[PDB]
Amino acid sequence: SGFRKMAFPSGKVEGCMVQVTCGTTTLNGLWLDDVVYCPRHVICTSEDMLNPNYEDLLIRKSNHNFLVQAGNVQLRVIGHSMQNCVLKLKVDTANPKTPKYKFVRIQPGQTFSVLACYNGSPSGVYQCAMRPNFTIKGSFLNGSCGSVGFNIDYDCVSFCYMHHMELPTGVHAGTDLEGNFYGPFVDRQTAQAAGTDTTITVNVLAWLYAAVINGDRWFLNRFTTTLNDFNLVAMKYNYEPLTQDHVDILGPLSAQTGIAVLDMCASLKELLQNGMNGRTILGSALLEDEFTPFDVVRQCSGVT
Amino acid sequence: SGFRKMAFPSGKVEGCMVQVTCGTTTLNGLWLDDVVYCPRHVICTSEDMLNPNYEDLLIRKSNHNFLVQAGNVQLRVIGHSMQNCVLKLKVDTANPKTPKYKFVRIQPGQTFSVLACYNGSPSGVYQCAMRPNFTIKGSFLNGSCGSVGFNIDYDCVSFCYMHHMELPTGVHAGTDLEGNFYGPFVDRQTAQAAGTDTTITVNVLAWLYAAVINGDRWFLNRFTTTLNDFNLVAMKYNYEPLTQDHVDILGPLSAQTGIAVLDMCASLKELLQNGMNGRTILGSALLEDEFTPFDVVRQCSGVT
Ligand SMILES: O=C(Nc1nncn1C1CC1)[C@@H]1CCOc2ccccc21
Ligand SMILES: O=C(Nc1nncn1C1CC1)[C@@H]1CCOc2ccccc21
Repeated sequence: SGFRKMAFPSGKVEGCMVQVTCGTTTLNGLWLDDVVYCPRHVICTSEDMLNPNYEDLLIRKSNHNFLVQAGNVQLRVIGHSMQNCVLKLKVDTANPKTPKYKFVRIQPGQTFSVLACYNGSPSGVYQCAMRPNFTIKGSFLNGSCGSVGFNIDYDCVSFCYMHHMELPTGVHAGTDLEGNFYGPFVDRQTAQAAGTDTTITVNVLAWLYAAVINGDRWFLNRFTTTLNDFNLVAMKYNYEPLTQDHVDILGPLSAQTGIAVLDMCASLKELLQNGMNGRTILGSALLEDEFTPFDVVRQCSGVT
Repeated sequence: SGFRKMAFPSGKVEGCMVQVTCGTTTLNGLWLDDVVYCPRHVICTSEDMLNPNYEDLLIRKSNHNFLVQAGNVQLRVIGHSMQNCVLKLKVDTANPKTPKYKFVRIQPGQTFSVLACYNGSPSGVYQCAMRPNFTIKGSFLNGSCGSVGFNIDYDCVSFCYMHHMELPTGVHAGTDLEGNFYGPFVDRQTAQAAGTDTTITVNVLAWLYAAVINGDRWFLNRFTTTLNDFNLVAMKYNYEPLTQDHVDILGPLSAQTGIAVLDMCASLKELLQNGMNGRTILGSALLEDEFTPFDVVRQCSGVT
């Protein structure tokens, strides 16, 4: 037993990280097959970032201007193109360590692991969630751009995020592996404020089920509620509305614990209205929302 | 910016995980060079666990009784020995993926990454701290024994923990890689209760410095304190006493932020006495103690 904020094993993704340098700018690239993917802002000077015309800035770059280093060896760039906000650098060597992979665009509320990298080298791995305002709360310093977010289904890595930037509020923004930003963010040094960071209700409920499975049961009460009544309280507390689709997704956890989804909603409603009173749930003093129902089942069943 | 509970990249350790089976029992082993290390309780039936005589149970086991599988290939066991609570299985093939490594015994308060495994296969990675009562609060189900804890210094993995058991309270116990348990725990299905789980003061202070570096400054106050005054409050709150050695260790973080260590102690003293008042620090509603001062510097500087 025990329940931790767990990231996927990062080995398969470490095998893909390379360093990409264009002029004075060094960031990370993701090498899969014979393509290296990286944020297109690698072509910018800090001055260009204020109002960059990427097509125009790219005209001044040739294949030999993109320096790609995998470990201590240089890769030969034989082609380059821009797809949305990412560059795809075609190299002459397929990555021998390329795992089975997919490029997926995730929905808000979905979690993933980030392998934070600097100069093509992994520094650490942590678990993130795509927030309902399409930001992530990561740990990214200068040089971390191009680090990726992913999930793993046994031996297939599904890449869902590439890090591009930090907003003035300290929250993070990035793209899927097709270069499309999550949310309304743009790769420009301009005023960009994030919307409301609501709490991912279905994930909190999943985590309350993990707490029950792992023996923390003090918050269970004698009440029930309805989706409509629960959502009135969820609205007041800046929680995402709970839908019948979320109820269906929590079905397996409801079955495992014998606690009906709406009874768990009533427990959550009381926790919102009354607070924790100085108590903790799975070592947390706040309601955790960065575990999906699938993450809870995965961790509680020991999937590899 | 941003500060996350980050684990080390796990690739180097994934390359070492194997499955070990003895009779009906399957757990994990750590394959380094031509030796596979695993918990000695792999030789026990659930019945033997109540009062096992490991030397006697081991007499009934031969090299061919230890089935070691690395991926989908079987390893040949050419020797076996017991060192404290671990078995060392000599195999005929050195692990080709053996990283540079050390075996270290850590002190309470030190953190490490755990690569949770089942049947020699990695399921996830998370960050732990050796608690002051020599337990860890992990996420370990049946089959996870033999999963290891480690730290990495660039390319050298220092293995510090091997998982052996779960106490009736749901907390975890294990050994260093020489097979010596942390704390007073024994590998026997008997009443073993953990002592007081005090809070690792030096780690909380390090995390308050990370909060200041990452822009969360509301808790900074106009006060200072002394080590003796602070420790009177630390004692009342079940916090570890702060020593001049801890003050020295926090020196670099004090320098980076310009906040004297004793002023940060005074901020912590007020947080203990007054609570958070519904506010958060780095997204937490409790004072986090599973980041060492070295972890804070490492993460805030982007070490790879
Ligand atoms: O935010 C950036 N880098 C970054 N992403 N996460 C952390 N970091 C560094 C800690 C800042 C850079 C800085 C200059 O302005 C822009 C504009 C657009 C895209 C990227 C950037
Ligand atoms: O605790 C154990 N296994 C375990 N370690 N973490 C999680 N788990 C399983 C979730 C229980 C086993 C169970 C039988 O009794 C003993 C006695 C000594 C050593 C190991 C064990």
